Amino acid sequence: DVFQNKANVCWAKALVPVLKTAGIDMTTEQWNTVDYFETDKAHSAEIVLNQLCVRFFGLDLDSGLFSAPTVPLSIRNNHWDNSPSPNMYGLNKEVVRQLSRRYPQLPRAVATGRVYDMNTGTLRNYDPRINLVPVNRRLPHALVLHHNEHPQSDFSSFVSKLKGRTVLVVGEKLSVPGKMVDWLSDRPEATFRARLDLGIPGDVPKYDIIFVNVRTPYKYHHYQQCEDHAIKLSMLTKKACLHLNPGGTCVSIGYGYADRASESIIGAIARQFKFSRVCKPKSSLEETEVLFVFIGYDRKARTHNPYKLSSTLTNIYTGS
Ligand SMILES: *[C@@H](C(=O)N[C@H](C(=O)N1CCC[C@H]1C(=O)O)[C@@H](C)CC)[C@H](O)C(=O)NCCC
Repeated sequence: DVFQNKANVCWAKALVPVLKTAGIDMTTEQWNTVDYFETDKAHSAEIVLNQLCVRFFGLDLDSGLFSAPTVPLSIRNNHWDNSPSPNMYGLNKEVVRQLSRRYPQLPRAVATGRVYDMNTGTLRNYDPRINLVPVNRRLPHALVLHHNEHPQSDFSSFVSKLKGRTVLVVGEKLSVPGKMVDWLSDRPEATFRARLDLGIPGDVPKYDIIFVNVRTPYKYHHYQQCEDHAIKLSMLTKKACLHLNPGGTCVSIGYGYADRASESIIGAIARQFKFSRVCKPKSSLEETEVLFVFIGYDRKARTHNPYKLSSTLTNIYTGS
């Protein structure tokens, strides 16, 4: 009923019983504040739970707030449901007890599915603007002070100066002088036509260079833009590692890793490459936008020091 005229929102349907442990009842209109519900795209129930946890209670899942194993979130055949699996979530009321000393109204918030306003400590009706960052999370890098609405960046010049012969562009069409270009998009004039929300098709071949030319809209905060881009890093940028020639390069649009999922996904990708850096060329106008650059894919065993990329991201976003 709240899911009327939606083909791909099973993640939201599977979340209903998890959210109900914290008294939450999402209306269609409230669901519509999640971008991928509004545009009806496939998603991670887990990332959306973390997004909703922050908006409602001002805390992300590393708070332990939904760490009670009450309701399963299970993915069978690209379909999220509540079928038994050892991946279970639900309001953890011992954590609510621990948190209540610092946050007195929080127990009532999670009992009645109301927003705990981390500024006032008072209860509000659902509004995605009230809690913009998780207060429990120590951000690995600085976020931009101000954001502006700029035209889309043109990365044609940056990709043309990368080393390699065969490019796969994923998302928005990109011209690359001097290289062989295949194009992955849901546009019908694409070399490979597919839904990008289901990820890189397994049957896509291997390349020297993969460029993820996929953007995510800014709405409320750098933190929001980042967590909304997290599923694209997972479905496109991470899967690109299966589509690379040995020593190949993956470059991806991104917004840092303000959220836990982005930080984990970026760290998992980085271990597959000899070199990992964050670049912001002159072409990149939108202030939150960076390029993640992964060079020398070799599927070796290697340790990743996140402080390297975090340092670079802090410099870029603070203008240091
Ligand atoms: C999963 C998805 O949306 N699956 C659909 C589904 O079961 N729906 C549509 C919306 C409510 C629910 C229902 O009516 O029971 C199914 C009909 C599509 C074949 C979605 O594709 C997803 O997020 N996959 C996981 C992404 C990795």
